[PDB]
Amino acid sequence: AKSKNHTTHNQSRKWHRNGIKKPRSQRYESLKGVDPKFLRNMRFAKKHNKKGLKKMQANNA
RNA sequence: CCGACCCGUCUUGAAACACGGACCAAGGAGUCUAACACGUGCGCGAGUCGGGGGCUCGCACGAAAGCCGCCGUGGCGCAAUGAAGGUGAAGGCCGGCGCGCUCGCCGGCCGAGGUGGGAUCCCGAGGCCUCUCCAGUCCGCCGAGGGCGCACCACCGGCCCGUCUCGCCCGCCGCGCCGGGGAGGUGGAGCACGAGCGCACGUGUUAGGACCCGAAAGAUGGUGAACUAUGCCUGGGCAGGGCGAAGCCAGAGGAAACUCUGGUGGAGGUCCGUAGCGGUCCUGACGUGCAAAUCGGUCGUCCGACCUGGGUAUAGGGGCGAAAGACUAAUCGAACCAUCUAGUAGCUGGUUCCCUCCGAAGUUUCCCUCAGGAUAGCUGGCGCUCUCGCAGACCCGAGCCACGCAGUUUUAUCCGGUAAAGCGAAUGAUUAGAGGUCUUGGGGCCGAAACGAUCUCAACCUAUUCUCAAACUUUAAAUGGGUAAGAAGCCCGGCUCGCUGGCGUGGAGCCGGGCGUGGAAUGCGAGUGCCUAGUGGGCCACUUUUGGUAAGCAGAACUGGCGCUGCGGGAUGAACCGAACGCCGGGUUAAGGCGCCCGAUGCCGACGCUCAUCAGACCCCAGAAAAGGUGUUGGUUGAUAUAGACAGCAGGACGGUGGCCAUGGAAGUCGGAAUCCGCUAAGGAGUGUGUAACAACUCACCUGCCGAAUCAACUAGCCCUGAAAAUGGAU
RNA sequence: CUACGCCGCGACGAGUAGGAGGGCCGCUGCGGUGAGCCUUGAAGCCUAGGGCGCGGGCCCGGGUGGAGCCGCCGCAGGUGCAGAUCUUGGUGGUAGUAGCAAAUAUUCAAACGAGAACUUUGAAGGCCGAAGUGGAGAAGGGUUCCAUGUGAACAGCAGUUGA
RNA sequence: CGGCGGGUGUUGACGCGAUGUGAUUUCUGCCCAGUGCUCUGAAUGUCAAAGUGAAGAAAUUCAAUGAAGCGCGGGUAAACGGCGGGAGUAACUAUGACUCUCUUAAGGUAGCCAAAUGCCUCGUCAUCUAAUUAGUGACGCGCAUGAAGGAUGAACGAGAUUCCCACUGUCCCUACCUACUAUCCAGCGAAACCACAGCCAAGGGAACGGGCUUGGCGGAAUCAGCGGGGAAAGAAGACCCUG
RNA sequence: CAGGUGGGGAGUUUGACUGGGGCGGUACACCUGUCAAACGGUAACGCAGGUGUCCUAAGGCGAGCUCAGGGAGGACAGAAACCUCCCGUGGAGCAGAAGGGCAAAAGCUCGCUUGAUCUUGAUUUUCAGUACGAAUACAGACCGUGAAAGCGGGGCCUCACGAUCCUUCUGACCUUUUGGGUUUUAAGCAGGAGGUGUCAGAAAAGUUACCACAGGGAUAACUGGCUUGUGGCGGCCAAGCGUUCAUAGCGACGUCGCUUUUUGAUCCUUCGAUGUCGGCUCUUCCUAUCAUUGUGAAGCAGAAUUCACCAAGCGUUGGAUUGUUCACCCACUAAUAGGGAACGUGAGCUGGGUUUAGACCGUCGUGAGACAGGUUAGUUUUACCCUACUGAUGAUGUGUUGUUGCCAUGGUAAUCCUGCUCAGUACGAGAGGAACCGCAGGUUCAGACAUUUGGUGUAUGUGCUUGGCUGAGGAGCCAAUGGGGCGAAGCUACCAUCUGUGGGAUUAUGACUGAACGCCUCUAAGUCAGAAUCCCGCCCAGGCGGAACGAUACGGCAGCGCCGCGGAG
RNA sequence: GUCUACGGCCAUACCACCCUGAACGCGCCCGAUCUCGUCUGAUCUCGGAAGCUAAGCAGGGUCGGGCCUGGUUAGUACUUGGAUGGGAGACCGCCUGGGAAUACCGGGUGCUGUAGGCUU
Ligand SMILES: [Mg+2]
Ligand SMILES: [Mg+2]
Ligand SMILES: [Mg+2]
Ligand SMILES: [Mg+2]
Ligand SMILES: [Mg+2]
Ligand SMILES: [Mg+2]
Ligand SMILES: [Mg+2]
Ligand SMILES: [Mg+2]
Ligand SMILES: [Mg+2]
Ligand SMILES: [Mg+2]
Ligand SMILES: [Mg+2]
Ligand SMILES: [Mg+2]
Ligand SMILES: [Mg+2]
Ligand SMILES: [Mg+2]
Ligand SMILES: [Mg+2]
Ligand SMILES: [Mg+2]
Ligand SMILES: [Mg+2]
Ligand SMILES: [Mg+2]
Ligand SMILES: [Mg+2]
Ligand SMILES: [Mg+2]
Ligand SMILES: [Mg+2]
Ligand SMILES: [Mg+2]
Ligand SMILES: [Mg+2]
Ligand SMILES: [Mg+2]
Ligand SMILES: [Mg+2]
Ligand SMILES: [Mg+2]
Ligand SMILES: [Mg+2]
Ligand SMILES: [Mg+2]
Ligand SMILES: [Mg+2]
Ligand SMILES: [Mg+2]
Ligand SMILES: [Mg+2]
Ligand SMILES: [Mg+2]
Ligand SMILES: [Mg+2]
Ligand SMILES: [Mg+2]
Ligand SMILES: [Mg+2]
Ligand SMILES: [Mg+2]
Ligand SMILES: [Mg+2]
Ligand SMILES: [Mg+2]
Ligand SMILES: [Mg+2]
Ligand SMILES: [Mg+2]
Ligand SMILES: [Mg+2]
Ligand SMILES: [Mg+2]
Ligand SMILES: [Mg+2]
Ligand SMILES: [Mg+2]
Ligand SMILES: [Mg+2]
Ligand SMILES: [Mg+2]
Ligand SMILES: [Mg+2]
Ligand SMILES: [Mg+2]
Ligand SMILES: [Mg+2]
Ligand SMILES: [Mg+2]
Ligand SMILES: [Mg+2]
Ligand SMILES: [Mg+2]
Ligand SMILES: [Mg+2]
Ligand SMILES: [Mg+2]
Ligand SMILES: [Mg+2]
Ligand SMILES: [Mg+2]
Ligand SMILES: [Mg+2]
Ligand SMILES: [Mg+2]
Ligand SMILES: [Mg+2]
Ligand SMILES: [Mg+2]
Ligand SMILES: [Mg+2]
Ligand SMILES: [Mg+2]
Ligand SMILES: [Mg+2]
Ligand SMILES: [Mg+2]
Ligand SMILES: [Mg+2]
Ligand SMILES: [Mg+2]
Ligand SMILES: [Mg+2]
Ligand SMILES: [Mg+2]
Ligand SMILES: [Mg+2]
Ligand SMILES: [Mg+2]
Ligand SMILES: [Mg+2]
Ligand SMILES: [Mg+2]
Ligand SMILES: [Mg+2]
Ligand SMILES: [Mg+2]
Ligand SMILES: [Mg+2]
Ligand SMILES: [Mg+2]
Ligand SMILES: [Mg+2]
Ligand SMILES: [Mg+2]
Ligand SMILES: [Mg+2]
Ligand SMILES: [Mg+2]
Ligand SMILES: [Mg+2]
Ligand SMILES: [Mg+2]
Ligand SMILES: [Mg+2]
Ligand SMILES: [Mg+2]
Ligand SMILES: [Mg+2]
Ligand SMILES: [Mg+2]
Ligand SMILES: [Mg+2]
Ligand SMILES: [Mg+2]
Ligand SMILES: [Mg+2]
Ligand SMILES: [Mg+2]
Ligand SMILES: [Mg+2]
Repeated sequence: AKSKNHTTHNQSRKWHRNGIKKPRSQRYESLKGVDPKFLRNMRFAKKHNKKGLKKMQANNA
């Protein structure tokens, strides 16, 4: 009739059998969720980043 | 000799007083079809596939195999997106004019962009050679650095379809409520130089009998009234007695009315009681029977609603019922037969060869969910992407030493409100005095009179005081949780922006360049994908912990274990202690032991404690408390004593005063208070016994004998009392 | 050096539910193959016989048997049993046991016969006691009726008797 | 199922059909609010299809009209059923003849009772006995009696109960006898049941062992009994829960 | 065809959790504090509570103020009316439960308003990292307020809520409406609403004792096990009672235990079944002893009684009522003690009760039906197996066989009362009133026995007798023992009769001597007495235990014993 | 050495009382025509400059309260890990590491940024 209601016994062992892996950190974290206004200006900056290539190459030279 | 409980099964737990199993032989349970998904093998490959048809002596095989190609119709793939109308996946650079106006017409190129990683490949300064050198003949190896970068991953851009917001243009045989564009967000199972198709095999899920066996039921169509129930037809049957209804006859008594008496008669759902029919009690017999309802005795009725044969009628959700849900062929709260039907089952039982490797869960969320599923977790299988190097034919390295990871520490840096602590800190609770001056405190001895007064109790205030808190708190641990400890870092410049803006401002992005002592310890090779079974009843122990008197109770946290696990020890034992396991030999241990059972103390083991007429004897653990002991052993504190202890024996133990008041006597001793002095060595105006009260004993106080240590109160070891249960018995 | 082979070094080995691999483990049938085996003896069965393998299992000897069978490479299954109050068949212990006890009752002699408690005849003693244990029918049975013969089985002992 | 089909019905209210109660005797009280049943529509509320009218191009929409039924209103309790409270009130208290009220409608009349109906209860009182949770009689604010069923009343009953006489082996308290068994023999010859089996104490253990541990111990093969055990057999518990 | 009626009939349903289920409750969807063990998470029908709403302002801005309370003043005015000053860290208020938060605030009073509006995404919370709900940060419009910075897309924060399908409304000069076109209609796209509270969301009343099936010891009713609140029985302290005096006998306030003979709590075993109350019968065990034996104490003069010790050997009864266990009464008694053994005991019985099916009453229910309410009637099966036990043969071994024996071991048995005498004695003022020895008998029990008395009697012994039968007499028989009187033997009855037993060590206890502790002391060493107990005797059986003794195989080849170390094996 | 305006940290800064304040400043102060608000020019707003440090403010003082920081409390309480340690239990001791809080007793009583003044 009545049964055990809840337990976390053995759960920690189950969690550590395959290890509790941290999230896979890597370069270039995603841009989703960032402020839309700042994001659209960043897109504009990237689009127009091509112009001034001659100036950048002359300065580098 | 040692070890050894009976297997299977469900179960937290089986040798179980849990179920199945007397024995043996043969049979006996995950199959086939279809549809999916993924993996693997094969062929072809932007294709692929003839499976349906046809052609080929119509045929032993051959119902096969071979071929078709204007039989590829068609299926699947090659294009997506939208409800739909419909629409429908190529960018980059280099130039001139419009204003190179976030840009329109073209040119000329290349043909899916870029960043960071990236196996492999390429170049490579410099090194390696011999009998030797100044000077080159040719190829092999190592090699710092640099380059092109597969697949794949992360990110940023771009393209297609839907849908919003904004805004300016363009096109025309239809100038329109027409058509087409652009920018910025956002929705898509998309594009971004295809990977599919067919066949085979495996695994998983599913629909089908669906691993095998199993309901109570439901439906369709039939067979039964030979038993019984009831109606009808036509037959048969029921000793002997008792009571004595109406009708009738006679006699008697009566003034009459009429009454009485004796016969006769033979009624009755009448009585006793055969046969018949039934079936009360013995709760008799029997109870694997004579019998799937019988037998013995005892019983009910026995002229009637009586018993009975045969013939008939009523048939299943129907009949029939003097009614019990009774009876309807040993079947009735819905007969029997066949079929649908191998009905369904979240439930029970079973489920067939060996070895090897890996190896669980009883938890999360949802469910008319609680004996079940889905889901995540735990498992297995298949891989794939990388890292370290592999070394020298034998021999022989010639600061600096892998991508990365972690149930760990260290170094910094945060987080917390438990334990503890606190209440002369807040909020609640709570004890006691003290000191104060006001009051709707009671009031308060003589004060109405100005309580002339000021004594007391309250409340209040002040400074203290005792005790507390899971749902209080100033303070505040231990254990714990997060982050960081570099090349994705640090530092220099430069470019872009429509965001931001006093500003060469801020911020973000991008492009070059330089920095390597690789910036704690320790250990370890990592990353990533697909498919996936079983499980989803748990239980136990230390510690924390809630409810409960408690529980071998119920409920949580942490870790470990049992389940799933054998072995050594605990005599015995799922969980305790040690330790985890291939088959063996030698050595040594753990926990635990070493009188004998029974391996080992058969040591000239050490020091003590302890006697029990219920001794004691080892984690869990299998039994005990308060309170006692002049049993004994230690210890603590105090006290006395050669100015003579303690104990024994022997002396004294006096006056006021028979002290005050209680009285009926209380003289030291029933009592209420007081609590002295003189003689002293000592004497209490009294320790108890005692008396009516006295008296008499005796103490507390001194003295004599005795000559050396003694007394008291505690304390904690072992032992004893406390300590009573049922078959005879358990270190 | 059967490269699906051979060799070397190091570490490791518990296991239910469950997953996977290997099987020169086993059964049946099909395509190949063994110039396979076999009446000078196949399958099957039995065996204090000899062995191999961790094991599933297998080979060989002896006996019996009397006509078919197996190895290897592939293929395909109605392919492996201790259980299911399993299905069918057979067999034990129980066990020479329970039992052959309702309705009073048999005895003597003889015959037949291998054989007599049970048959038949005779003599006794009893019972049913006319609402019968008597004599005849209906339903139902279907040859049980009646003679002769047999002594297998049946008549829960026997039988010379019998439905 | 169906036919103007069929049963009652070869019938006709002294008859068929449907109910309740249950001979005789004696009574059968109050309640029509509820639920039923039934009766008249009295304007009258609601109320389908069809039909009618309007709008519309039509589909369609709207409106009017209003069958039965329900609703409204009467009757009905030998229809189902129900028959409680509260306030005041008599010259001892106490009760309430009397007067009012509330829920609905009426408040349990006549009778009967610790009854086969009463919990408390083994009620209280009388009787019966030495002793009575029994019996009878009586009382009655009766948990929760009661009138087509109440209260009686002869006869009857394989109905339930109590007492008395007689009678007895029911008992004190058992014994003996008979028949058939059982028993033994000749013949014949099953079945149930069966993991293996079968001596105990304690321990631990699924918390009551035949097996295990520690002890006690253990001597072929059997016969007649016996009913302590085998948590004996018989049946997949019928109680309880779940599905 | 339409409407009404329609359990006459059909089909179906009649939640879940749950210290069994039902009744109760909601721990079923949520929120606060605690539990919770200082990150987060964490359970029980854990604790204290709350929720299914309310608000055009209680939403949004801005401005200005300060709240609760207290002190001191002021006509009525007082503890509370209003006015003024001062103190006032919030001790108030913020809609509600609680917690957090808040002072020129988030509170109060005003002014203006509608950001409680139109949109796309992201994120947090529960989480599977699904949804809903709620929430956070942005972005794009359109606004409100303020001088402005700013703030606002509901409420200071933590809760206040809801899928598919369907319906309804709103929006796009939107899409489709099937050969084309127009118009109604319908379908669609996007967003609100109508709701599932069992709150991830079926459309749902009972009863069954006439019942059924698949199961469950996952789960109750009876045993057992853990526990011991409750029940029962004890202990410690001693305020008091006891004329006096705590403790002869008691024991308040407290406090420590034991028992499993009560009742609970739990749910470990059993649901392919462990027969469930009581009585009857019978055995054994416990002691917490009612009586009896031996004792100690007293508020013990005697008698009677009370308390305690060793102690379970022995006994603990006959009846009325009731099914009863209990209970109560009558009567006897030495006493009429309490318990266990699967609440001992159903293949031992009985079946009164509970607890099937029939039936009546009362109450409940519309009804079927229900009722730890009453009443009545209601099938009690099997042993032949194994062991246990009771008896009965046997078996091992001594060469065979017999007689006579011993005793290991096991069992074990006696009990209680009355009368006389002691003795009208001790004691006592008196009334009353014992005991030891001895004697005579009983009760219960045991073991026998049959002379006597009684019972039986099928000696089928002998008379009598009924009905029938053999022709009658005589003699008999049949009637399941025809009936009846008397009856031998045998068996048998407290229904007759006989018999029933000694010692030892000791317990409790009282003592001796005697230290410890120059005293005392039953104790420490050493001694004594001492009992229904214990052991043995007497009595019953006689070991896989012995002893002594006897006889030990032919009238025929036939066996055996002793002697020999005699031999060969 | 100070002040003013705006501040940062937010008591070492707060609170109670007393003393001192030169120069600027900050204030008190005067008034209501305008701006603007009131029951009230008290507040708010505005226009001023006779007087004053009386107050605010600043500095100082108090065996001051508080606050801040040390000591003591105390290696105490508590606690990680361990034992076949003790005890009938309740609980306690030890090993291994960590380690508080009152009461009581000391010291301290704002630091500072920007901009602008005064102080011989
Ligand atoms: Mg569970
Ligand atoms: Mg099972
Ligand atoms: Mg279980
Ligand atoms: Mg088992
Ligand atoms: Mg058991
Ligand atoms: Mg079972
Ligand atoms: Mg069986
Ligand atoms: Mg079987
Ligand atoms: Mg072909
Ligand atoms: Mg085509
Ligand atoms: Mg790349
Ligand atoms: Mg992208
Ligand atoms: Mg799948
Ligand atoms: Mg099947
Ligand atoms: Mg159905
Ligand atoms: Mg018939
Ligand atoms: Mg008659
Ligand atoms: Mg009669
Ligand atoms: Mg019977
Ligand atoms: Mg019935
Ligand atoms: Mg079936
Ligand atoms: Mg649901
Ligand atoms: Mg199960
Ligand atoms: Mg907390
Ligand atoms: Mg605390
Ligand atoms: Mg406090
Ligand atoms: Mg638990
Ligand atoms: Mg398991
Ligand atoms: Mg494991
Ligand atoms: Mg193990
Ligand atoms: Mg062991
Ligand atoms: Mg042990
Ligand atoms: Mg070894
Ligand atoms: Mg040992
Ligand atoms: Mg040894
Ligand atoms: Mg003791
Ligand atoms: Mg293994
Ligand atoms: Mg098969
Ligand atoms: Mg087989
Ligand atoms: Mg078999
Ligand atoms: Mg026999
Ligand atoms: Mg017999
Ligand atoms: Mg006769
Ligand atoms: Mg005849
Ligand atoms: Mg014949
Ligand atoms: Mg025969
Ligand atoms: Mg009638
Ligand atoms: Mg009408
Ligand atoms: Mg009327
Ligand atoms: Mg009345
Ligand atoms: Mg009554
Ligand atoms: Mg009665
Ligand atoms: Mg009686
Ligand atoms: Mg009466
Ligand atoms: Mg009436
Ligand atoms: Mg035993
Ligand atoms: Mg079952
Ligand atoms: Mg069943
Ligand atoms: Mg129905
Ligand atoms: Mg924690
Ligand atoms: Mg926490
Ligand atoms: Mg404000
Ligand atoms: Mg906005
Ligand atoms: Mg739900
Ligand atoms: Mg259980
Ligand atoms: Mg108690
Ligand atoms: Mg007194
Ligand atoms: Mg449990
Ligand atoms: Mg049974
Ligand atoms: Mg069983
Ligand atoms: Mg039994
Ligand atoms: Mg005793
Ligand atoms: Mg019993
Ligand atoms: Mg029995
Ligand atoms: Mg029985
Ligand atoms: Mg009965
Ligand atoms: Mg009944
Ligand atoms: Mg009867
Ligand atoms: Mg026999
Ligand atoms: Mg003896
Ligand atoms: Mg005796
Ligand atoms: Mg005669
Ligand atoms: Mg004669
Ligand atoms: Mg005759
Ligand atoms: Mg006769
Ligand atoms: Mg006689
Ligand atoms: Mg006698
Ligand atoms: Mg003594
Ligand atoms: Mg002596
Ligand atoms: Mg100070
Ligand atoms: Mg420590």
